[PDB]
Amino acid sequence: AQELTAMSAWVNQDGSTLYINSINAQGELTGSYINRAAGAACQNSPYPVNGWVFGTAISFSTKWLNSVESCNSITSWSGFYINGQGKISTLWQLVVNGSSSPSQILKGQDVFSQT
Amino acid sequence: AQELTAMSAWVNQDGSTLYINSINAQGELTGSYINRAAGAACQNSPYPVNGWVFGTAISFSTKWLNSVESCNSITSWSGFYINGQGKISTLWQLVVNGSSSPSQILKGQDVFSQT
Ligand SMILES: O=C(O)CCCC[C@@H]1SC[C@@H]2NC(=O)N[C@@H]21
Ligand SMILES: O=C(O)CCCC[C@@H]1SC[C@@H]2NC(=O)N[C@@H]21
Repeated sequence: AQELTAMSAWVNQDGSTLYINSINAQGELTGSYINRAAGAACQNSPYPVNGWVFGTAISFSTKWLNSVESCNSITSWSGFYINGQGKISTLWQLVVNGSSSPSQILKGQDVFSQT
Repeated sequence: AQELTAMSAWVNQDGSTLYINSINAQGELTGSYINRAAGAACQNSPYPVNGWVFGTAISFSTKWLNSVESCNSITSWSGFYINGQGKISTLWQLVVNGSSSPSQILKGQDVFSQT
């Protein structure tokens, strides 16, 4: 099973990839995200990711701005690792610049499998 | 009104403080969090924070490990800035190491005011 390690790649049910680049001694995470969810904006280019790992708990977040496309928004995922196949089961929140109410924060669920 | 700037402090309804230390040119955030919610664990000591800012959108997350106390968990906040008083209205998710179901991810709402 792939575990939560530096240079690990994870794909969700919609085909999006999280790449974890580094996890430091304190568990701080860097990486990048490529969105491929059918019909979504900001697809097919890398967006920087930061976050934390604590054992099997993981959080990661991306700002949807790069040289290719801006979605004026930020997603945060909270989740946990489960295993002979590694997966990360998450809940996510997406907040958009210019929001007026927490009711406008989109929520969903993503399950990522090792690759 | 205090706005989303480096070296800004924000207090929620439960008395916890977010301190934003830096926001870089790309909007990546560093800071620290001190929890003071009545009855909570990991109170009264600083926990490192990372995250993103995009205009008025903000995400930030902390791993609850420091030299004083470990809570084996990570919180992520997603929210937005509103204003003559600055506030950040957020939804948060708390995930614990060793979780087996997304139903175990605690959710809540925090509203932070400038100080
Ligand atoms: O629409 C936006 O504001 C930017 C793209 C958001 C894509 C989201 S993030 C949560 C979910 N998981 C994915 O892999 N894609 C969508
Ligand atoms: O119990 C834990 O696992 C660690 C402390 C969690 C404190 C939470 S984070 C969400 C909410 N906002 C606060 O200021 N404190 C609680």
